[PDB]
Amino acid sequence: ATTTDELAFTRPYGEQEKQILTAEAVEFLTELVTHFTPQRNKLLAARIQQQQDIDNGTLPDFISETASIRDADWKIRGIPADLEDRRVEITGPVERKMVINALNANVKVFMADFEDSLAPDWNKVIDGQINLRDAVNGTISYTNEAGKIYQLKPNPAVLICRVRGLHLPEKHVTWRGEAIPGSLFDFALYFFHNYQALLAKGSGPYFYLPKTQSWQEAAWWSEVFSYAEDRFNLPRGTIKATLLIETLPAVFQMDEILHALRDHIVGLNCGRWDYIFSYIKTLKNYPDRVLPDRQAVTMDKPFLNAYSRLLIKTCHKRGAFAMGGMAAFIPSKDEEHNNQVLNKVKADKSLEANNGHDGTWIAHPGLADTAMAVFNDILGSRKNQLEVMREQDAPITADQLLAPCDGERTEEGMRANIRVAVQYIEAWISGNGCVPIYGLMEDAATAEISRTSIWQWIHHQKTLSNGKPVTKALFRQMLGEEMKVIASELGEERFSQGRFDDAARLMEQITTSDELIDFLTLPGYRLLA
Ligand SMILES: [Mg+2]
Ligand SMILES: [Mg+2]
Ligand SMILES: [Mg+2]
Repeated sequence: ATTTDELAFTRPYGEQEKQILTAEAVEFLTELVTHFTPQRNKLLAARIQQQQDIDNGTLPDFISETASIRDADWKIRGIPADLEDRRVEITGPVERKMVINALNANVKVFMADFEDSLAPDWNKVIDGQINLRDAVNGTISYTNEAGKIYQLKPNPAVLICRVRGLHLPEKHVTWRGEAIPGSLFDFALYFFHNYQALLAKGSGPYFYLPKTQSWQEAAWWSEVFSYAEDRFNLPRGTIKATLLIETLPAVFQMDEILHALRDHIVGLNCGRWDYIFSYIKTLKNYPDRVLPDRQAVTMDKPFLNAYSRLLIKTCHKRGAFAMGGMAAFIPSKDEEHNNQVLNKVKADKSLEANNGHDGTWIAHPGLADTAMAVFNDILGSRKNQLEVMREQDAPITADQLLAPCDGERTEEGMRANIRVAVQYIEAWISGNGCVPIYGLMEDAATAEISRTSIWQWIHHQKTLSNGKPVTKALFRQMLGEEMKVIASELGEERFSQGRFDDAARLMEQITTSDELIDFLTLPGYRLLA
């Protein structure tokens, strides 16, 4: 095999590739790939070993050797002016109309997503980069078939780019015969095309980093960012990242993550679905760590409330933001029909604000004014809650963070998990990873927790609350039955013309396997061109 330091591209270039994959952009991407891919692969190997140690009976806990970091005073390098107020952020796909609508919403920040809300088709990833460049430059516009034009209002929301996680390949670009990291592809191109214009207008190149498991992964990101800064003669800490704590391993390393990325990091985030998905994956071999219906595993449960409070305390100790989670409801256009949903949003966001979160997430612009009002009321004239130290909280321990919550494993819950996961997967394999299902805007994490919970019940031979043993056979029977329910709900035309056969097959494959696969997106990606 050759010692090549060049990339290969599997797709022929059209107009879009000529815009994004310029000679200079590809030279920069190539440098990042050759400099950082070997270490990325070693990090993925380290994950395998850490998980083996947990499987073999040693539960996660804080790191003893780094006690000196945790018990010293220090803060992050800094937060730029336009990231000092992030009370509401909207998340969404990098599709052109969606980008315009999100930037125009009454929010502080739009997180444009190449990760869980994107089915990463090559054309969609390239189009996404084209759209974000046009958005940064202020020119992005879209005219629909009815002749309505969509353009940016004055003073759009601040833009932040979420990259693919460390496990994901970008299969259309290879180095030494192997797919390059999608993380590097997404980072390199958004950074390269936009850093100059972002900085000139008083903003900067900002990223969201998903699914981190360790401080060493954060250190890798800081090396990538420092390389990019140095390459274009930017001061250290020009690139700013917000990092989701949405894996169980990461909740024990938040302070070390903040330290390893201290030049670049400006906040951490709580979430629900990726985190409990990870809880199950991480504790997959523990018979006493079986979670009940994921629908019942709510943020107020002791282990999740401990996670929230620890994240807030840790972030604020270091002068970093502590972001709350997602309200994914799709409200009616008629306000008279939204009372129940908006009351739920108000209750949930009030809980977060009262706990000390600096901001929170929505998926739909119709929730912006409600979410903003909750934070406006509790913040008063404050921009954020960085001064909320939670010093009165007792220590939070691993036992508390690991304690499975009360609840039932129900047939209704299991069937609902099947319907939601299958409908998500059907949309994803058709190219849409941000999917309205039963009034919620769902991303991949919803399908992940749904299939992983069922896997856990099968693996540990658990009964449902009605006494039925959960088995592969029971799941297969229920799958067939719920496919008929989906068909009735959507109608013959939508169902027959859809990709539900293929979605059910993938769901069956990922749920009934003896081994718990890490991510459904890996086998799913094989179905994309
Ligand atoms: Mg070099
Ligand atoms: Mg450094
Ligand atoms: Mg997530």
